[PDB]
Formats: sequence, structure tokens, C-alpha cells
Amino acid sequence: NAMNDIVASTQLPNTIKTITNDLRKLGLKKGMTVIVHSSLSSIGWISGGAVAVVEALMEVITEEGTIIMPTQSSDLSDPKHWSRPPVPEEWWQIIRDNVPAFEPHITPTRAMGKVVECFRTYPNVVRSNHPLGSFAAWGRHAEEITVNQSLSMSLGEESPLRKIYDLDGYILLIGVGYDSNTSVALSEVRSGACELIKVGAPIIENGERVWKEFVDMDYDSDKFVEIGVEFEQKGTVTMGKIGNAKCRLMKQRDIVDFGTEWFRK
Amino acid sequence: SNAMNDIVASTQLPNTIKTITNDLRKLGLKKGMTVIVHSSLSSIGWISGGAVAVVEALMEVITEEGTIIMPTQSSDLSDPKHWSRPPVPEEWWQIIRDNVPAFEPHITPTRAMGKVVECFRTYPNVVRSNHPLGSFAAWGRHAEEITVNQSLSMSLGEESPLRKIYDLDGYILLIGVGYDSNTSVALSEVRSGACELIKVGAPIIENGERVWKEFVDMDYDSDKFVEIGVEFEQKGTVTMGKIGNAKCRLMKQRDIVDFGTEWFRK
Ligand SMILES: CC(=O)SCCNC(=O)CCNC(=O)[C@H](O)C(C)(C)COP(=O)(O)OP(=O)(O)OC[C@H]1O[C@@H](n2cnc3c(N)ncnc32)[C@H](O)[C@@H]1OP(=O)(O)O
Ligand SMILES: CC(=O)SCCNC(=O)CCNC(=O)[C@H](O)C(C)(C)COP(=O)(O)OP(=O)(O)OC[C@H]1O[C@@H](n2cnc3c(N)ncnc32)[C@H](O)[C@@H]1OP(=O)(O)O
Ligand SMILES: [Mg+2]
Repeated sequence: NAMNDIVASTQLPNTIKTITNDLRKLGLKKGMTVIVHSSLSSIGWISGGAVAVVEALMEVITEEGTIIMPTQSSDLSDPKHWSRPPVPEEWWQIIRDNVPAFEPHITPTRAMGKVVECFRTYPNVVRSNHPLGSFAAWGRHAEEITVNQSLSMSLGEESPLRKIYDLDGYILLIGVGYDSNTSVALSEVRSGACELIKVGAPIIENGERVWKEFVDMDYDSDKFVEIGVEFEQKGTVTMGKIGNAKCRLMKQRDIVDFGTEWFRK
Repeated sequence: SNAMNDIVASTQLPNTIKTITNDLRKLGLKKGMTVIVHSSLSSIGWISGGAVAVVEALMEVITEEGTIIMPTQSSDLSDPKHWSRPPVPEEWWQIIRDNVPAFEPHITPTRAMGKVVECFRTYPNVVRSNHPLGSFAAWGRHAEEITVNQSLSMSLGEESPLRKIYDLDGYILLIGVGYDSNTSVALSEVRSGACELIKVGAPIIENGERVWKEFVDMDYDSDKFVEIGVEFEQKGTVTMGKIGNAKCRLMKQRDIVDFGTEWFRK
């Protein structure tokens, strides 16, 4: 059983205070702009679960900083492309006609984790407009980062990823690897190394639910591992533990710029 | 199975807000009703929109002139001395009482309530009662009346949302779950004096700060609910129907609560 093993692998309980302290040790600082990706279970047993992680991040960064997390809702997309899992083709139009429109305060994430689910409904946390590829933010640049994401190229030059690059932010990975590192999508975009697809999603326009068509890049996270590996040789990724979780902290601009180059080749 | 491919394979055609709404109506849900809902999402079959769809479907049928209630329990705020699923080492217990974050209604997640409750409790105009372990959330006409002034001690007793639903002659809707999820029966247990009092603890915000607070509650036993529910069905009034693959029950809270009270008295 999952929980039983999480407990048996923990020597002392992780708390808001021990996470805060592990975060500072790693090098998270007041006033930093940081995009966070995490696995709650990798930390080991935490008193207060996802709430403890979110409250600890906030205590360290404070309102002078900014915390961003991906809040993707890929269950709203066109089912023609579904693979985990696929549905019968005869359902496809029914889904396009009936799936509820994206509402930022309401639509759940998928595959982002409990930390993200706690974050996005936490008070004062703001979420971008995109029906499949939204981000949530909290703190000083929250509103600047999440406003006006374009429908097409959700992870591109007019997305929260670009605004983080411009603010010279950090990426914090907590018990996950480079394949969760969203920001490298920007490298794929700038090098033009991924394929394009025609997607759709339901939005609320003029007060009415419209199924909308647009273009996005077919982001493949699997080549991100390779990039991460080579990036780590060449310089600066601070590594440390938060509880049992292996974490990394790096500058987004450095990794994005390395990834762009890596793709030209 | 909760594997998504098993959930898709168990379904002929997608469940949608529309199909669920129609299924709810056939079962007897009506406009203006007061209803407390307990659910399992996976039991319905594959739903376009998931929990969002189920919530919107409930709200469509009940409307703002009715009232929807769901339990929003947060049992991992409890004293770890009693935990069994799983227990934690005894050396962790005072660390936990000193560090576990205080209950705050707009923030504290539920546990074992289900995705539908986690979706519901985040909607706008949903009000949550003030109890660090046994809170309830409500939406619609009587939402405020039902959630206000929950007492700390005897959380599911006479000063609880369960009694307010009782006084309103409300309904209970089970979607793909059995009687051990039927919280209303705890009110029967209170009224019969058929369980022990225990000393319980939780973290609350009192006087602007986190306090590990102790209080008295009953040690509610949901294993007796299943046995009550088997009997109630041989003898009381319950409507049964299906929402997708889910077997559902709709019943009057006053009926099962009174039946349960008598049952406890033998
Ligand atoms: C490139 C892209 O854009 S991809 C999008 C980016 N994705 C992300 O940033 C997400 C990154 N995270 C990951 O990828 C992670 O591996 C995940 C989220 C996919 C899965 O990680 P998990 O540890 O299994 O899940 P999660 O973080 O949600 O935590 C849930 C688990 O925590 C465990 N848990 C529950 N309570 C506690 C507690 N108090 N303490 C510790 N663990 C707990 C439980 O096992 C729970 O399991 P459940 O799913 O059965 O309820
Ligand atoms: C007496 C008392 O007070 S007890 C407190 C009251 N308790 C309650 O009211 C709880 C009632 N519900 C239960 O008892 C249920 O059995 C639960 C919630 C414990 C478990 O039921 P589940 O169906 O497994 O969970 P839930 O309702 O959260 O739905 C999540 C599952 O839906 C499935 N799912 C995901 N998307 C969809 C979709 N679009 N369509 C259908 N199913 C989906 C997945 O299997 C997901 O499981 P996963 O998180 O393991 O991957
Ligand atoms: Mg809210």
C-alpha cells in the first residue's frame, strides 16, 4: 500500500518548518520568481500534506516573490489525440459537443499533482486563461505572468514561460526529473524542433460555450531528459533534498538557452 | 478498477452533464430539494468533464432555490494516537500535534470524500462549516442556515449540519456508494447514546493563532451503518436507480435517521 510505504521510508515527520528549512538550504530566497514542479510522495510523510508544501513555499518566497505552477487540463482537449487512455471514435463528437468549458477557478488539473491542486484554489492564487495549458501564479508578478496567454502556442513566446524567462526566474524540481520540466518547451518552440498539431478545446466566449480550434506544438517531454543530463555537466544546478525528495534548482534562462542550442544541432 | 482504461471499457457511451441530469430526474431529484450527496466518480463510468460534470448536473437539477450539501471531512487533522490506516510511530505524535496546519475552510483539503466533493467545495457561493474534522459544505437557498454554528464537540450531533437537514426534511443521495458512506446515520448514533465518548484533538485558529484544541466527540462507528442500511431497505422507503453504471439510492434523511435511532435502541 502506497501510504504505508511512504511512512516506512520516513524517519521523522516533514513539517511546514522542516520543508521551509530544506528549501532555504537548497537556496530558495525571499523575492525570487520560481516555477515549481513536484511529487508529494517523493518527499516522504508530511504533516499537513499538500498544504504544508504550499505554505512552506510561500513562507520562503513571500509576497515580494512569485510562485508559478503549471495547471494543465488536458481532459478538455480534442479526443482525436487521446492516448492515455484513448476513447472509441464514436464518442468523439459527443465529447466535443458536451465537455464543459474551461473556467479558471473551477476546472481541475490533470497529471499536475496534489501540490498543484492545493495551490490553484489557495486564496489570492491567479490562473491564466488557457483551456489546456494554463498556469497558476501567486505573489508580486502573479498577474503579469498569467495575463493574455495566446490560444495557439500555449507554451511559447506569449505564455507564462516567456514572462518567467524575461524576469530571469528559477525552476524548482521536487522529487521529479527533467521530463516534468515545462520550461524546456520554450526551447522546443524557439528551435522549432517539434511538430505542430491542430487542437481544440471548449471556452466561454461572449457568455456562451464555444468549441474552439487552434494550433499548438506537440510537446514531447522525453527529449527533455537528455537535455537535462547534458545541462548538468555544463555548470549550475543546485541539488539537495527536501525530506527524501531529490530536488534541483536552476535558472530558467540558463536551461532554456541551453536547450535552444541543443535543438539546433 | 480505477484504471482509466477499465473505466472507459465499462461504458457504452459517454456520460455527460445531459445524461446525468436526465438520470438524476428519473431517480426523483427535483427542483427545490435539499439534498446531501455522497459519491464515487469511478462508479458512474467514463464522464466527459469528470467531477465538473457531476457537480453541474446536480446544480442544474436542484437549482439555487434548492440546497446541495456534501461532507467535507478532513480526518488527517486528527490526533495521530488513533490512526490505523496507517498508524505512524509514537515518537511522531507530539511533533504532529505541534506542527499540523490549522483548519481553514477556504484551504483545508478533504480526505476520502472523493473528487466530486473536492470540485464542489471550490465552487463560488459554496459555504463550508467551521469544524476541523467534520465540516460540511453547502450551496443554494439554505446553505448558510445549514453550515453556521457547527459546535466543536459532538460534531455530528444536534448542533450540526445533519440536524439542520433533518429539520428541513432533506434527502440523501448515494451515487455508487453504500451505507457506510451515509454520514446522516451518525445523527442516529448521537440520539440513541449508542457509542462511547472519546477525547479528540485538532488544530484550529483561535484568537488569531494556531492552537492544538481538545474536545469531546462520539467515536462514530460506520460498520453499524451497513447493518442498519441492509435493514432499512427491507423495511423503509428508498428509491433506487442508475446514473451510468452507478447504483444510486435516494431517501429521506428523517426516515433513515429515525429508523437508525430506533435500531440503536434495539
Ligand atoms: C512538461 C510538462 O508540462 S508535463 C506537466 C508538468 N507536470 C508537473 O509539473 C507535475 C510534476 N509531478 C509529477 O510528474 C509527479 O510524478 C506526479 C504528480 C505525476 C505524481 O506524483 P505523486 O507523488 O505520485 O502524486 P502527487 O504529487 O499528486 O501526490 C499524491 C500522493 O501523495 C501521497 N500522499 C498523500 N498524503 C501524503 C502526505 N501527507 N505526505 C506524503 N505523501 C502523501 C499519496 O500517495 C498520494 O497518492 P494518491 O494519488 O493515491 O492520492
Ligand atoms: C460516515 C461518514 O461520514 S464517511 C464520510 C462520507 N464519505 C463520503 O461521502 C465518501 C463517499 N465516496 C466514497 O466512499 C468513494 O468510495 C471514494 C471517494 C472513497 C472512492 O471512490 P472513487 O470513485 O474511487 O473516487 P473518486 O470519487 O474520488 O474519483 C476518482 C476516480 O475517478 C476516476 N476518473 C477520473 N476521471 C474520470 C472520469 N472522467 N469519469 C469517470 N471516472 C473518472 C479515476 O478512477 C479516479 O481515481 P484515481 O484518483 O485513483 O486515479
Ligand atoms: Mg472557495
